[PDB]
This record gives sequence, structure tokens and C-alpha cells, in this order.
Amino acid sequence: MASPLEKALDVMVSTFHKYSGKEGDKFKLNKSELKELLTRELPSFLGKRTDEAAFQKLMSNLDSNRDNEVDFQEYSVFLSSIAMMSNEFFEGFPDKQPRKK
Amino acid sequence: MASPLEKALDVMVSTFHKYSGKEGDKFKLNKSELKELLTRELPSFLGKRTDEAAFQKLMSNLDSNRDNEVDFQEYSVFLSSIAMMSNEFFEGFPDKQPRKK
Repeated sequence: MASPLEKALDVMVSTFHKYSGKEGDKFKLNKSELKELLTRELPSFLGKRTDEAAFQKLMSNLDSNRDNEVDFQEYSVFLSSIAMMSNEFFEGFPDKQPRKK
Repeated sequence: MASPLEKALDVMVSTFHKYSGKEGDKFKLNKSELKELLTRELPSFLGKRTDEAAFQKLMSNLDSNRDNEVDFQEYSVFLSSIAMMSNEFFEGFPDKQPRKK
């Protein structure tokens, strides 16, 4: 959250429907659209490793509905996990955590 | 995720340490800093209802460590929940979901 950046994380939700509604589902990212969205919208995250295996595993990670198309929520939860992991690993070890939660 | 917007959700993590490290913990938002961050960084979300009760409840929601200071992760998980809820309620009813997950 922030200035217009807050509303821009909301725009990241919109980023989803931008790639989703190109092919396959308009509410879910099939591997094809998932690839493009990851490569293009996560240069840092996925651009670190944009291999088919990565997309395949990532899909199975996010796509909890396991239809092999990632929904807005599964998409956002991914980004969620990103900010989380980047954070707790920013300390190197989650010390802000009760280490149980 | 997106263009620089992706890396900007990463900047939202940085948004956190901006407000956190003003007073209290540098890795956790005490009610004071939480208020300012919510009001200022979530005009849409919290600006809809920036009351002390809101902050108090929100804190207890995010602050899972329940020390009454929201950590980066609890902060991001909040934003996560935002994008999630805004999304599943964007349909009005989570139809993209297996309604069980």
C-alpha cells in the first residue's frame, strides 16, 4: 500500500484480467497466458528463471483449484507469497515472527 | 505483478519499513504508525473507514503475533487479503473457486 501504488496493487489485479482474457479463461491464466504474465509482469521474480518447468510448478503452486489455470486470487496469493517470502528472507530468518504464527 | 509495478509491490514492502521505522519497531507497525500507513497508504481501503476501531480491529487481524505491531509479512498478508477479497467479491461470488479450495 501507499499513494496511487496502493490502488496500483489493485491494478495488479487488473493486470491479471489483462493477460487472462487473451486466451482460455478470462478469470484464469492458462499456462500460455501464465507464462507471458509471469515473464512480463514478474521480470524480477520469474525473470530470474522463466523456464517451462518453473511455470509448470508455479501453476501447480498457485492453481490450487488445479485446473491448470491460475485464478485472480491464486494470482494475487502468489504475489502475496512473493512479498511475504522476500520479506521474511529479507531478515534472512523470520525474527519478527513467533516462528509458529 | 506487471512492468515496474511488480517491483513496486516490492516497493510496498519498502513502504512498510518507511512507516514502521518512524516510531516503535522498525519491523512492525505499532498502532500509531499503522494508522498513518493505513490512512496514507490505503486511502481507498482504509480511507473508506479510518476510525480507531478500524485500526484496532485491523491490527488484531494482521498482527497475528499479537504484540499489537504489524510485521512486514502481516502487512503484506493484509494487502494480499485486499487483492483477494476485492477479486472474489469482484465476481460478487467466488465462482472461479472450487468453493472449498
